[PDB]
Amino acid sequence: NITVRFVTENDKEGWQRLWKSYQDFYEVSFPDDLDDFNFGRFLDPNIKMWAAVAVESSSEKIIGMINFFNHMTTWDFKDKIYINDLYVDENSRVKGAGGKLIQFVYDEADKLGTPSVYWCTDESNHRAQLLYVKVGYKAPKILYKRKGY
Amino acid sequence: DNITVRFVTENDKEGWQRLWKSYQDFYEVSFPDDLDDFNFGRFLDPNIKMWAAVAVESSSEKIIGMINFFNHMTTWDFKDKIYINDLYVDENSRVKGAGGKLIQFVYDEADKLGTPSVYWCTDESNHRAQLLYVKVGYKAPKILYKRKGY
Amino acid sequence: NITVRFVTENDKEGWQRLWKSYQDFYEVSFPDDLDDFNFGRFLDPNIKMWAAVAVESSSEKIIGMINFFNHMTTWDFKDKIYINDLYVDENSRVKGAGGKLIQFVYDEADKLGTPSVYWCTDESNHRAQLLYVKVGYKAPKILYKRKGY
Amino acid sequence: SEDNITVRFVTENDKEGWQRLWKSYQDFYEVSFPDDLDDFNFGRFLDPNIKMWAAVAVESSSEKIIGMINFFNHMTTWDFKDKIYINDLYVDENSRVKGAGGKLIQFVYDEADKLGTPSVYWCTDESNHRAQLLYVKVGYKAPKILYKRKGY
Ligand SMILES: CC(=O)SCCNC(=O)CCNC(=O)[C@H](O)C(C)(C)COP(=O)(O)OP(=O)(O)OC[C@H]1O[C@@H](n2cnc3c(N)ncnc32)[C@H](O)[C@@H]1OP(=O)(O)O
Ligand SMILES: CC(=O)SCCNC(=O)CCNC(=O)[C@H](O)C(C)(C)COP(=O)(O)OP(=O)(O)OC[C@H]1O[C@@H](n2cnc3c(N)ncnc32)[C@H](O)[C@@H]1OP(=O)(O)O
Ligand SMILES: CC(=O)SCCNC(=O)CCNC(=O)[C@H](O)C(C)(C)COP(=O)(O)OP(=O)(O)OC[C@H]1O[C@@H](n2cnc3c(N)ncnc32)[C@H](O)[C@@H]1OP(=O)(O)O
Ligand SMILES: CC(=O)SCCNC(=O)CCNC(=O)[C@H](O)C(C)(C)COP(=O)(O)OP(=O)(O)OC[C@H]1O[C@@H](n2cnc3c(N)ncnc32)[C@H](O)[C@@H]1OP(=O)(O)O
Repeated sequence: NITVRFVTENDKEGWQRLWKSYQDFYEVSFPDDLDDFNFGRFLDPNIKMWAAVAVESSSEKIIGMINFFNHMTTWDFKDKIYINDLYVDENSRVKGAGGKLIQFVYDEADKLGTPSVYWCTDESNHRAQLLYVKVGYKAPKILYKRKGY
Repeated sequence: DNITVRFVTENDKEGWQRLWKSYQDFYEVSFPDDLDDFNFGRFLDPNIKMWAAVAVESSSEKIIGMINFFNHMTTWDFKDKIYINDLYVDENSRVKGAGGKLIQFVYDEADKLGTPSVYWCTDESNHRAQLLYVKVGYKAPKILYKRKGY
Repeated sequence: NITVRFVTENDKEGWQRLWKSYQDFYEVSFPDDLDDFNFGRFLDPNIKMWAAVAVESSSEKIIGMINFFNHMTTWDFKDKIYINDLYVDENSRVKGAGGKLIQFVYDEADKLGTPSVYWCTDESNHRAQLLYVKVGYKAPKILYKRKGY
Repeated sequence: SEDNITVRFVTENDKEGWQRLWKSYQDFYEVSFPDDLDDFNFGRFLDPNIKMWAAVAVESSSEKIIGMINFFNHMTTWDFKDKIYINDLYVDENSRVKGAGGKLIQFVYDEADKLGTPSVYWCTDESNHRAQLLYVKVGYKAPKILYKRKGY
């Protein structure tokens, strides 16, 4: 089966492999040092930014990642948890990994006293949304960005 | 123009809280009064990256607008970004440029803070607000998902 | 102040005017033959395609236009009415002409036994939706078109 | 291995099967139409003087019906030619992801080409990702919002 747990120093390699695949998916290309910057934050206990990794109990191969972080809110005393990134190996999909990755964050946020978790996806991403409508719900909102950003 | 924007002061509480209450009525929600103090506390604390500004009528120092924003991380960049959480202008003070000035103020401060990436989100039914947002920004092709029950 | 009514032969020039302004708004260009084709169909009683016009009761200034037609549906025995076009004079806006034009269709559709009226609009058209949200409700649906069309 | 499904217009003999799918389609949409409407729709499909049609997806092996697509012709003030609207589309649960859905939409495209009315369109529920997974391949999401009269 599959299990999810926070990344360790040893998981850096498999995480970067998924991080690259993830960038390909989005058709983007981040600076190579941003990888090192992010992992540094996941490991720094004083920075509320984490990363969990899905691993197969048999092969023990890292098959999925989920990067998330904590931030404030004017609408409540408790902070919110935002899942920034989610990615499961194209060959390890539909096995329940994405769901177990999101569920892990739910459980972790509950322990942090910040259960209110949210995230966003591109509207045309129906593959991901098949999973999203099962673990959450589409907010009737529109996102606006500053021109050029 | 007779409308200027500026960060809140301890003396701007009464005005900000009134708009905060009216903002709540607009959203059909109701927050505990203790949250109003916590929010204002974070605004005033220079070491907490949560700010608030007010659109002030220059004729009379009457506060007619409110905008609450805060800084937060991102896995897509080394530097953080700004999220405009709340925006509200008095009914009698609408369509005078206050809304756009409040958003520009955040834009300017974002620039000074070295975190120019500013964003926000409105209800898909709020066309009055979007009439402005479409001029000062652009609609991102994204869908927002929330954890069930939240 | 403002009254709505089905177009007549004498409303041709006043209708073609708003037609062209409506075309400018959408940034498109239809041939002049379509102006005559559509208007022909409006006047022809056999064709279930209509057009109403908002007029200033003071004078006889055509300030508004609304084109609509009847079409089938598999979801009911009763046909539906689709409001294809709607344009109010740029100087006569926020007077209630739009609301009146849509209300007129509702009443005419009811007398036809086809009360189900609907229309679509650009997602970015917040000016029109400020009105639509008052006389209608946004369906939680997404429209798709054939590639190229 | 290869499925091999054939798509064709309904005949009086297809009634029983089409209706079975029509009912499942309603269960999916969580609606309930009177049995009379099923008869009316089929009546219109079979009537050549009424521009409403229905095609059905059949297995090449056994002439078992596994898919359905209901569509019709209507006017438009934006062109001389009319256009086509795919009102319904359903494929049996156990016959999905085998190319049936796409073939049905493609059949409508061809018939639209033959009729002189190539402009085909449809709409789906915003939350219907299973379907849009296919629609994005055969069509494109228009930047439009659908509005209906209150109570309807
Ligand atoms: C980052 C942002 O948040 S948005 C971008 C997210 N990332 C991506 O899109 C990257 C590319 N995609 C992926 O990595 C993956 O497809 C993900 C992460 C979107 C999903 O990961 P997966 O490991 O496949 O998730 P999971 O295993 O839970 O998916 C299976 C679920 O989808 C359902 N599903 C899949 N296909 C279908 C279909 N055709 N019809 C109905 N349900 C379907 C499954 O039935 C299942 O639901 P269930 O677990 O109750 O049975
Ligand atoms: C993230 C957020 O919190 S979402 C919710 C924001 N808050 C609300 O919606 C609360 C209720 N509404 C409000 O408080 C206000 O309507 C706001 C803040 C949304 C806008 O504030 P305002 O002070 O009225 O903004 P502003 O004066 O810039 O609005 C006018 C703008 O809308 C344009 N506009 C076009 N048509 C119209 C119309 N029919 N009515 C109003 N404005 C219109 C104006 O032309 C103008 O652009 P411009 O200044 O370049 O000419
Ligand atoms: C299907 C169609 O083809 S989609 C395209 C329709 N056409 C266009 O978009 C063309 C360009 N626009 C126009 O010609 C017009 O603006 C139209 C047709 C969209 C609307 O026509 P109008 O004559 O202005 O409509 P109407 O007079 O009813 O508009 C006033 C309504 O808008 C509301 N409204 C306008 N600005 C605001 C604002 N800032 N805040 C709240 N409500 C507002 C008014 O309150 C009012 O509602 P009410 O009549 O109950 O008081
Ligand atoms: C207007 C309309 O009526 S709206 C409602 C349409 N009807 C419904 O939703 C009823 C319930 N659903 C159904 O009957 C079916 O699931 C339908 C009609 C939506 C689709 O019918 P199908 O016969 O399965 O379609 P089709 O065979 O083309 O589906 C396969 C396609 O989906 C894609 N797909 C399926 N599951 C996935 C997944 N998990 N990830 C990525 N792509 C996927 C396939 O890649 C494929 O594309 P391809 O053929 O180029 O390889």
